[PDB]
Amino acid sequence: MANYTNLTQGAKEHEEAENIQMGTFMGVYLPCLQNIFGVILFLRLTWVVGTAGVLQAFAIVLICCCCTMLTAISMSAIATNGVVPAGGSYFMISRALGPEFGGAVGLCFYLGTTFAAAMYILGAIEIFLVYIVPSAAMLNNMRVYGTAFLVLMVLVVFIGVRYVNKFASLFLACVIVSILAIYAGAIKSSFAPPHFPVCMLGNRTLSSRHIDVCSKTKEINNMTVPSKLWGFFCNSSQFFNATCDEYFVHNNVTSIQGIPGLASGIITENLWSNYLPKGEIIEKPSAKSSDVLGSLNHEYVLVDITTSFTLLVGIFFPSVTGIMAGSNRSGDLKDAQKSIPIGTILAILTTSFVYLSNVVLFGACIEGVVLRDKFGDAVKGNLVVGTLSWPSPWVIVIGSFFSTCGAGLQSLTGAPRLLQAIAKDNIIPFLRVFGHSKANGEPTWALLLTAAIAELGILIASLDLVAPILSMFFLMCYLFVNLACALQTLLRTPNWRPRFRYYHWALSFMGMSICLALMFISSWYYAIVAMVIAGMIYKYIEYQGAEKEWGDGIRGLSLSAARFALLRLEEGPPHTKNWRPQLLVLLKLDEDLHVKHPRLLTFASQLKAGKGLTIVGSVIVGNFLENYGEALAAEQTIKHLMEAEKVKGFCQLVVAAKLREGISHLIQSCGLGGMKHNTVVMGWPNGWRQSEDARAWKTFIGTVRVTTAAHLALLVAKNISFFPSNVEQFSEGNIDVWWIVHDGGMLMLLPFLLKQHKVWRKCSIRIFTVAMKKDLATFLYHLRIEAEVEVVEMHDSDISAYTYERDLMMEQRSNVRRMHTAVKLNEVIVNKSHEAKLVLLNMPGPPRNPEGDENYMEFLEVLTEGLERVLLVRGGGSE
Amino acid sequence: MANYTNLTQGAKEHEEAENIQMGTFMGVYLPCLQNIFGVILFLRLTWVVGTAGVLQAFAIVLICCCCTMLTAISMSAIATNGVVPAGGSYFMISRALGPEFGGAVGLCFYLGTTFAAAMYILGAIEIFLVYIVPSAAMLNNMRVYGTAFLVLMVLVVFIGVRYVNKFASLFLACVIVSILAIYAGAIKSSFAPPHFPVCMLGNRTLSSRHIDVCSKTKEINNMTVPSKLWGFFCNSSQFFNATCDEYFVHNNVTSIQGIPGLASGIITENLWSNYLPKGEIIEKPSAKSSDVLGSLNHEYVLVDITTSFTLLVGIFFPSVTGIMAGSNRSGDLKDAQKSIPIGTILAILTTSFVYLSNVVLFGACIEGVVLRDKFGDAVKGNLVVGTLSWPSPWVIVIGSFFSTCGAGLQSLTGAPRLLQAIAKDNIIPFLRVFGHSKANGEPTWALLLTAAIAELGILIASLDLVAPILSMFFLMCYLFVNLACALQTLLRTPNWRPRFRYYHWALSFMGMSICLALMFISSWYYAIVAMVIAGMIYKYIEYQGAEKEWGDGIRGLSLSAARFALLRLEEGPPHTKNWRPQLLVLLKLDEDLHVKHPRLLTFASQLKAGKGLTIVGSVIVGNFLENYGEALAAEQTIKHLMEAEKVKGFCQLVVAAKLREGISHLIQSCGLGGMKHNTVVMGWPNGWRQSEDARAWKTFIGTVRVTTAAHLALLVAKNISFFPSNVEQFSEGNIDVWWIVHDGGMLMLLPFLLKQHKVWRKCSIRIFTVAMKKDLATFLYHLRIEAEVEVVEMHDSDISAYTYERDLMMEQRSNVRRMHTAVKLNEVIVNKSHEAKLVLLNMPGPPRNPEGDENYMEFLEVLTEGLERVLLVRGGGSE
Ligand SMILES: *[C@@H]1O[C@H](CO)[C@@H](O[C@@H]2O[C@H](CO)[C@@H](O[C@@H]3O[C@H](CO)[C@@H](O)[C@H](O)[C@@H]3O)[C@H](O)[C@H]2NC(C)=O)[C@H](O)[C@H]1NC(C)=O
Ligand SMILES: *[C@@H]1O[C@H](CO)[C@@H](O[C@@H]2O[C@H](CO)[C@@H](O[C@@H]3O[C@H](CO)[C@@H](O)[C@H](O)[C@@H]3O)[C@H](O)[C@H]2NC(C)=O)[C@H](O)[C@H]1NC(C)=O
Ligand SMILES: *[C@@H]1O[C@H](CO)[C@@H](O)[C@H](O)[C@H]1NC(C)=O
Ligand SMILES: *[C@@H]1O[C@H](CO)[C@@H](O)[C@H](O)[C@H]1NC(C)=O
Repeated sequence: MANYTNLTQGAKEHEEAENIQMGTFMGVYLPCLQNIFGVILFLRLTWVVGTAGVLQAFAIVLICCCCTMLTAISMSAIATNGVVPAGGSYFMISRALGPEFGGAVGLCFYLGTTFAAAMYILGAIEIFLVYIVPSAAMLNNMRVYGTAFLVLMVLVVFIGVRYVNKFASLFLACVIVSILAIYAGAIKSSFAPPHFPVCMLGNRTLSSRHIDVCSKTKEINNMTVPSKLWGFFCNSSQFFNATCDEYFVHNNVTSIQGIPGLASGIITENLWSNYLPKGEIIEKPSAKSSDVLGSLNHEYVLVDITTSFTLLVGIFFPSVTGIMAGSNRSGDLKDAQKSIPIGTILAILTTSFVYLSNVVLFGACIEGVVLRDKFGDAVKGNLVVGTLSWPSPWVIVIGSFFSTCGAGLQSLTGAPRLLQAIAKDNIIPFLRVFGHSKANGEPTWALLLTAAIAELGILIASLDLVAPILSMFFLMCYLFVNLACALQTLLRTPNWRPRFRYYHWALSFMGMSICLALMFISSWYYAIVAMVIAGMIYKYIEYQGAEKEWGDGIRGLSLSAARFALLRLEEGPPHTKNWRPQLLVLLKLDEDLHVKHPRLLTFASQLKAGKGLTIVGSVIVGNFLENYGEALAAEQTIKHLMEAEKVKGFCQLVVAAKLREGISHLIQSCGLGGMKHNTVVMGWPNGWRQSEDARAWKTFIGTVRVTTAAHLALLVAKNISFFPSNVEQFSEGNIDVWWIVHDGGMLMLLPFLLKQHKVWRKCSIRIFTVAMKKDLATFLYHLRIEAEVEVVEMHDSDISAYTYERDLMMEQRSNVRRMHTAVKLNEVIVNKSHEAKLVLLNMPGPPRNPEGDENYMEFLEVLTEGLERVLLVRGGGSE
Repeated sequence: MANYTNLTQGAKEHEEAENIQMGTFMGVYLPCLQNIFGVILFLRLTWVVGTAGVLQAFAIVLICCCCTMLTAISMSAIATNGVVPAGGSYFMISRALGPEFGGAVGLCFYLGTTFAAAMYILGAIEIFLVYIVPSAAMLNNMRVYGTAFLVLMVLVVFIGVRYVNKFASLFLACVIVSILAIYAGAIKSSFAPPHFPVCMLGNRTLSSRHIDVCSKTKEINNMTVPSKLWGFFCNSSQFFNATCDEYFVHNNVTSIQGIPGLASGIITENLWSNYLPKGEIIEKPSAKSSDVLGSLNHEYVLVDITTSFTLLVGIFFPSVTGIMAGSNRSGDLKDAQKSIPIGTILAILTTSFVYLSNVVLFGACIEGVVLRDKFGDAVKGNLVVGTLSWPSPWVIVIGSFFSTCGAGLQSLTGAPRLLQAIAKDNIIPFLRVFGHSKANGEPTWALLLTAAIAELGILIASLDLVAPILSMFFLMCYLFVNLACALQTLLRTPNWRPRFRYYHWALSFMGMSICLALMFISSWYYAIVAMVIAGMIYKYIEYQGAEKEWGDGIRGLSLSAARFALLRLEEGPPHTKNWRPQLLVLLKLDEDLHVKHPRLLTFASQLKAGKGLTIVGSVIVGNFLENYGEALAAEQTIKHLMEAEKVKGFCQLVVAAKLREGISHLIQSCGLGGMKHNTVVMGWPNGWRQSEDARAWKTFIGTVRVTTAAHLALLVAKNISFFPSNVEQFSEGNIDVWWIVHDGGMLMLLPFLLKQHKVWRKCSIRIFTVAMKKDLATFLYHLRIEAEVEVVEMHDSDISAYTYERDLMMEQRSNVRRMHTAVKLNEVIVNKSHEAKLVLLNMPGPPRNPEGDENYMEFLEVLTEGLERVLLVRGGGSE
């Protein structure tokens, strides 16, 4: 009907989509099903079940499948987010997680896939040599034939990948036919089990490669000649004065049915772990037994490796890997974000069900002794899982070989394409050599490097030792795929819109934890090494991207960190639950281009206590075309002054023609979007009456109006020459805060920040509210600093200039009276707080008409007449 | 002569210095020495030597001393940088590494100190019970006696810490007297070793708590009666047909000298590991032996714990811990930055030399069987190391007890002070409860919590099991102390001036790696838990600091990240090794407040390709007091447009009185210090001749002058309405870069940034140099980008207006002819490149006199007459 492929899509298809079909079943389901079902299912699942007991084997398969299922959910969350690139899964992961995580996952998954092509070559060799056509001799035969087979497969992939594309379907056919034959044998074996017997001497297990009859004697022509096994246990071979060993004269050889019915119920026997160390004779705890020992013969089938749980999880994990292959055909899809998630999750559920079913079936169908036989012995040298099959074990012996060769081809085509895809992205420099492609878009040097690493793997010619390394690399890939999603969801990374029905970051975090535990339990030895390798590749990719875009290595790294923080800061709720003053100190520069008020900087330092944001801005009057040198010089001056007063922050000079216009630009333009200020700190215009130009107060009131309009808070410090330095202290004093009807946020917050500095540490706080005891106490209760309160009420007209404003606020959603009431306020404040070290004091808004600006300044001067040090405060905003 | 103490200085002594003597020996040396010499030296060092073999014991002691020495170097680097606060080591660590690392190290060191108070109480109890005043019965005796002793010590430190301060000198005296007695015994054991014999049955060692003579029969009144050991190996006790077991009738009991001479040469025997598992009889591979077996008796000295290498390193590590106690008496110092590093490093060298010498002395003076005896058995119940002393083992057994109870007092004074110091800092909120102090400043709740944790430790009543947890916590403390230093030195963290003669960041990195390996080798399953607890405390402290200073949790967290990156960015070389265009796109806003040139944003996105910094700036002509609504509206519009054109960056609007002045402020004030732009991208003023207002081109040339004076690059795009979009592409085309005489760097770097985008991907590049050939080829080969070259030389007059300015540059570091030559340049440029897709072109500077601005604009206009899409480029800077 239709011809399809299971391979990956490298740069060949991505460059095609960059220059400018199949559904869910044939597109993202069958490739994943063909790539999860590996050699393990046929060569090591039985041994794992036997060695672990059905309970712990079920636990193993469940833990592995849960790691891989949470990784599938994270990978589907990656697939749905944004447009899915036409390339393989690597391109999806890159465009979804940034080039850093993309390169880390790419290299770890690549080493995984290479060592998988090695494991599959070892498995095909083991099947060909042990079962198809018959210690260290076996290992060296495997080394030699595996190297020959790898050279052949490398040539196959290099010359004729089109034929791999054509016969991927035949490979999947073989896989599914083998699995269905396993199930048909398992079901048939219930009523009619096959006649595969096993010789067993007492409770010690015998081999069957050389023995023919499970009897201590055979009778040819009614002659009690002793069986061949007598020769394999007694150095007499004739029974004539047979000097037989200890355990042989006592016990009984029995031909136990090796495949009992699924209804026979052997599961009660093998429901428990064995974990016997290396070289122990395999015992069935059912048959009779003597107690003498010693006769360690050559025919006793032995445990071939010191097995443990932590070892079994590693040996079995490479049978569930392959879910990144689910999306290796993502370019040829109709609805990517719909086909990929459902396809991957359904394929993983299918394979998990197949494994969890075969575990229990093997528990109930194969004898508890033939399971622990890791090389298909004791059954006349037949595949143990093969004994469960309807036609013959040869269908499995052939299907497994063809499937393992097909998976080797798939992973020897998927590894170099992935490596050249990582190379052409210029993510990592040194891999550029591997970008070299063939004419039709096929890798040349990547294939050679893949072959070299696969050979390095094959040098360890044992599946039982190649599986842990493969599992560790794939576990690192899955751990990063889960962690990147969890991180980008928590921190609210920009362009992280996971349009998935079931993805929650708790799933990805639980997956990261599960698979990290798997890594470390399997082998912390390899786990630390893999984590460090992946971390180094990650940091190196980040450094290279920095040096590529910003131009410097470490400079650009910090630059990128700052840019990313500010960007993340933009796509958020611009309001904050608490109000904190981020100061903009408007320093006044004299004609000497020297700060006319260092006390402004000292007080800003005292207010922020060296933490937070402090932008010190200043305007130089003149033309920028002919002042840039003076601008840089004054900037160095202000930076030295800031560093001298321990102010941590930045400086900005604007050369403008009009000081008023310069300030009106500074107030509204300082800071990058997100890092805006919300308070403007000014110095009082001393000697405003003594200036015949009157431009002092005009500029001051213009700045006040601009700050009020911009909705920023305002702190005008008056008599700033008396504000203390850093080195001196106050022995004792009182900050008297006069919190009028309005702006309780600032008037209550500032003295708390100020008393928190060492200079103002030894002073007390006195709130002389003029605008109730419990409500004010709550704020003090939260600030956790005792602050004596007191109320001094006066007439409304006395507070007219305030309450008028209040009315204007309410509706929003005479001069002689204002002056003589400012003098009444003066009388109270001076009589109560003359000796205060710092008097905070609320401000009225400037008049709506610009004519009363002189009157406004006279009002302020009166309101502050006689006080040693005043901090005029105005809220202005929301808070 | 003088009285001192070795305890810590908490917040009580720091608030004194905030409100407002000893040298090196008595100030930093003796406290560190008295705190490193713990109980291990006396109770488990001999056992470790025995069960490890002198070689591996030396390796273990060397690794521990190596980690502690590298951590001492990092801590000295912390101590020298800046002023040393008057508080304990915690205040130094905090002020040097920030509150996050300060709190993490504080809590890890505090858990360390609590479990150290527990280990020292267990050790004092073990010495009292086993050696001074005599399986699970012993464990329960230790539990109950340790709980009683802990409640006593807690009461002592709560009531009467002054007497502990007084007797710290007596405790140190005890330590030194004990160590000198050990050395004097080792020396006297050269000629005349002591008479401590051990009964040994062949090569199997016997106990001696109940035996009297190491003979099978003693003779009272000429009667060869059987010895008591007969009563312990033979259930006859009469010799009248005695039925003795297997091993006893064959072998011989011998009185082997237990302490041979130092020159005896027994070291050759115990120079190898034993690592025997649990319950194994201790075997001396020197004496004769039969081969019979079976006699498992009660008098065989048995290995009391399953020793291993990874267990031994953990059991021994808590004898090198305590280096932070060196600077726990820093407030009472004369020259802190000189006294702390020298004192700490000399103390660690002294203790390391003592340990490395005692390892070899124990190897070569004590029989290889008495060393592996972990409870001083087989020597009539005396301390193993005690047997090596000049007067008697009693001096050592009393000195060790007094030293260990003194160190218990020390750690129950040092742990709660450190906890109240971490509480009063309000670094971690929930610990605020423990901030309460006594009248004289002594912790009350902190002492109770320390008592609770120490009791939890004591409930595991075994030094051998408490030591790994203690060692893991101190290892985590040292790991953070080495990693924060490595990071702050590499990343150029502000205020990180390590004024030390020998501190190089490679040392701290090596220490970090060393004792990361130590953690994991000791117990990876404990170590991951410790790392995760420390990481959670670290991130929670960072979050609380963000919420405190900025006002919000996650928003403020990204804010802190951005501010810290910018600060770190300031104190660096302001130049960059590479130049990369960081664009300021100047969008001109029409009277309708709509973006007059979206193609500006499109081309900016194509130039930066979604990465880098793009500040889109625009000026709104008008008065700010009555326009802020329009400002927010236009800002939202420009932000939506930036998102529409795939531009990632920030938007700044300035409401200015004069458009020219607004742009002159924007060009010099955009961006925070460090994140400054370097290029200004402008749109050409189309229809300047048809708009009879002379201010259009005036404003344009003013912006050009401002850019040139600011030393920023300039990119004027002309005919921008026909520039492409993001969706469309080019089939085939040539980006022709016409590098006129100067400013080649940008003119060549731009077309590669352009062609690296999907739009311009399918175009070619042509460098039409006018004013060698191989010089370009080498630059392009270094950049790994190839293009097509062509050279078109012309007459000098034609480029006169250029060359003039070039000469004015070389000297630094008419108009009608200019127009007739711009027309000649036009001839050639069109004849070669008329049908190009994008013609880059260098620019001449604006005239010096602002009168010829009409002439300059006519020059430009004719130079670009007839070209489809021109990108005028001007260097301006260094590059
Ligand atoms: C296969 O047969 C051998 C030999 O009969 C079994 O070894 C023996 O197993 C029995 C288990 O009942 C052991 O008995 C136990 O002995 C210990 C020590 O004496 C005693 O404390 C227990 O209460 C129990 O009686 C016996 O020692 C052991 N023989 C040895 C170790 O030499 C073997 O267990 C059989 N395999 C299976 C799977 O049952
Ligand atoms: C302390 O004395 C006991 C009692 O003899 C020693 O145990 C025995 O040590 C001999 C050492 O030669 C062991 O012989 C060995 O047998 C193995 C197995 O055939 C062989 O491969 C070796 O070459 C060697 O001949 C013997 O098995 C062992 N008997 C036991 C353990 O029951 C013990 O070794 C002595 N300890 C030391 C430290 O010397
Ligand atoms: C072996 O078989 C014989 C006869 O079938 C039986 O008497 C004997 O008990 C068996 N041996 C054991 C150990 O059960
Ligand atoms: C025990 O000592 C006697 C005499 O001293 C000697 O004959 C005998 O061989 C010794 N036994 C062993 C096992 O060496």
